[PDB]
Amino acid sequence: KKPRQKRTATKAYNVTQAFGRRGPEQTQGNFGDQELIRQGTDYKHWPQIAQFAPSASAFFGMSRIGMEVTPSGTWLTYTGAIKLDDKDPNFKDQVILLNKHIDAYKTFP
Amino acid sequence: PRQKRTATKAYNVTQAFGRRGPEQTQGNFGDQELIRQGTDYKHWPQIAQFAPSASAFFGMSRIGMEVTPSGTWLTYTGAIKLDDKDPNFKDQVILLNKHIDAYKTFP
Ligand SMILES: Nc1nc2c(ncn2[C@@H]2O[C@H](COP(=O)(O)O)[C@@H](O)[C@H]2O)c(=O)[nH]1
Ligand SMILES: Nc1nc2c(ncn2[C@@H]2O[C@H](COP(=O)(O)O)[C@@H](O)[C@H]2O)c(=O)[nH]1
Ligand SMILES: [Cl-]
Ligand SMILES: [Cl-]
Ligand SMILES: [Cl-]
Ligand SMILES: [K+]
Ligand SMILES: [K+]
Ligand SMILES: [K+]
Ligand SMILES: [K+]
Ligand SMILES: [K+]
Repeated sequence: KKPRQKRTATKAYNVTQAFGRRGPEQTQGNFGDQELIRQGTDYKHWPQIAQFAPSASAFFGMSRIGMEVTPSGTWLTYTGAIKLDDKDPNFKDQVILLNKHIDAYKTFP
Repeated sequence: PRQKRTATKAYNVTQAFGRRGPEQTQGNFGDQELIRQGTDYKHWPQIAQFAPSASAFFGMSRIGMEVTPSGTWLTYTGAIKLDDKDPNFKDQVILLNKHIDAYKTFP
């Protein structure tokens, strides 16, 4: 299997198979409701979320990058913020869609 | 949008993503040569090897939303573990460390 950062989740190799379970810890992802976790890029509204992911150039250009070492190895750390356009005609739906998936695991039944 | 921009010799890292610096939403990555070249940089493929796919970006990161006087911001934090079994591991560690906070050494 490809290095983690190059994995593409789909129904056949889903979000928790490729990127681990959702949770509150620093090395855990917190994004994705039950539908997105199970479907990955097969998720119907996936393109509306992917529009906000950065290109390789923007990931290294916009982010604060670091290099940390832990008992498990060497990690490339990254942090940043992407400004949405609150004048985009779909701004209201984009906010609803992102929030729907942000910390969705906290209310899984 | 800014997150889909591609920096090149004609539209460099500073023009596309702002000057490097120490602040929280300020990019700190790139020596003068990478800032000048962007994706045209001699070792750009070795750097792009660490950039996440859209799926890994939303799968690995801690995503949030912050609404302030400047707008609505999608925040992100995470860490990508290097594979110490990758034959390029030594070069990857040296290359990343070279460009992290390189701006501190020049105007
Ligand atoms: N750091 C950062 N600045 C941004 C982003 N989007 C827009 N800006 C800033 O927003 C300001 C207003 O310009 P505009 O948004 O109309 O292009 C600019 O000075 C620009 O740098 C973003 O995602 N990140
Ligand atoms: N959160 C996180 N865990 C990772 C990453 N790469 C590997 N791991 C985890 O690190 C452990 C060691 O696996 P290895 O990749 O060294 O065979 C496993 O628990 C694996 O899931 C990564 O980029 N992020
Ligand atoms: Cl561009
Ligand atoms: Cl190269
Ligand atoms: Cl060098
Ligand atoms: K989970
Ligand atoms: K790119
Ligand atoms: K460290
Ligand atoms: K939408
Ligand atoms: K993808």
